Amino acid sequence: MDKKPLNTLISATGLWMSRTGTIHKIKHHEVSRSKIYIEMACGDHLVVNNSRSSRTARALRHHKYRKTCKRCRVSDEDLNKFLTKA
RNA sequence: GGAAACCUGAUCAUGUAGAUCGAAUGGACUCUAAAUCCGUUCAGCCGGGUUAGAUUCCCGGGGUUUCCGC
Ligand SMILES: [Zn+2]
Repeated sequence: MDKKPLNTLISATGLWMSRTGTIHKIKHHEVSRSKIYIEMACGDHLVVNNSRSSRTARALRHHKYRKTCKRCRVSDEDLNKFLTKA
């Protein structure tokens, strides 16, 4: 499993995973320089580094999650898309 | 010029989903206050190796500190 920058990982899945292991659905994301600006379906906005070595990058290279965000309304199809990356 | 240690909100830790703090935000409560609490969110400086799996081990870059040297 090659270690790519975070924007590649969310570009492939369309999903975000928070520090609590919660999956959110990405509504918008945009890169600027080394930052990513992200807007979830549930309304949360966040600004992170576009690192290939971050904690959330490690989570997105793996296939586990603790819970899905209710307000994001993640479909079983998208969740399954995340679980079967390989 | 050379050696060692460490790494970007803070302190610490770390091969099988790191932690605590702090901050942003929503709510509860409240008197549409303060205080308090709860939910949500925020991480590995960069570029590679190795690995089933790495912020974590190895190499390199950059930076900081300490130490050695014309
Ligand atoms: Zn959400």
